[PDB]
Amino acid sequence: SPQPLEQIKLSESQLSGRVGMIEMDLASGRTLTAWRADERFPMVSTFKVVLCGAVLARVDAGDEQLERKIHYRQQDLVDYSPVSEKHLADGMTVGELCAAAITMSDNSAANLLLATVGGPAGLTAFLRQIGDNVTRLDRWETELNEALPGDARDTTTPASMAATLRKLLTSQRLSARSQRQLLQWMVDDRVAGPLIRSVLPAGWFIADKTGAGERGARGIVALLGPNNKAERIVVIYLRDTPASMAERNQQIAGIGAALIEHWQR
Ligand SMILES: OC[C@H]1O[C@H](O[C@H]2[C@H](O)[C@@H](O)[C@H](OCCCCCCC3CCCCC3)O[C@@H]2CO)[C@H](O)[C@@H](O)[C@@H]1O
Repeated sequence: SPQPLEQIKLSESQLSGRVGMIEMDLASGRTLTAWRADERFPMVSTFKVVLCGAVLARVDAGDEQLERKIHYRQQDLVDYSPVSEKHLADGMTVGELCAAAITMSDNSAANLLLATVGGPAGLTAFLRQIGDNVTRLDRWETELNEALPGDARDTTTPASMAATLRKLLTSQRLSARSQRQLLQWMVDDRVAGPLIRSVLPAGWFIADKTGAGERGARGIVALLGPNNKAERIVVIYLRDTPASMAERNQQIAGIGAALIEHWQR
């Protein structure tokens, strides 16, 4: 594999789309690689990690409990609800809803949680409270994946998202138990985690949340490192590419391969 920046460039050439990428030390926030890091990209399903950070912040303040059972109706369900469609009779706890949203990208689970934090506006207000003045959620699932060209709704930047995930996982804004829970939800991703592990060399840690939307939109927020440690946050977004989902996956994986082959920077 070429150097990380060279591979990122090669990925834009091949996809005919924009890639945005930050690689950041988790413990310190050192930025190692930055490409289009201040440009906007649709968050797609990656927003669900920030969503559950807002939920945890409410838990820490005594305004929410992960145990609290939420009951909902079939009319509340939106497209792709693999866990939530099973619990119309018995409901789901707030914590179960976060696990379904993060580890299965259950869309109805995400909307149920979004309601509890004040909707898209509430989540954006939370972002501002933690010092992210750029990321914005405007819509609910699944309209937030529309990724129209030039539309600022439902976007982040690679630098903002990386700084925000660092803040949620490590800055002690959340309690120790809350930080540990958000991390464990990412470790438990069933959508992409096992697949990523199957192609990672032995010894590499992965935790992640991925997303996809229209017009080629794709995202991953991840923790990655050798020696089974969550050494770095890696955020990669793609937008405005006509490429197959397989090719977008292959290009993201190629960026990961360049990081692995040239880790010591
Ligand atoms: O010398 C480094 C390594 O080089 C290869 O590993 C390859 C591996 O066989 C391939 O499967 C992977 O694909 C990359 C898979 C990455 C998966 C997605 C990464 C995510 C994670 C973080 C967010 C961005 C993307 O690349 C590595 C590095 O070339 C060898 O197979 C392995 O024995 C050796 O230890």
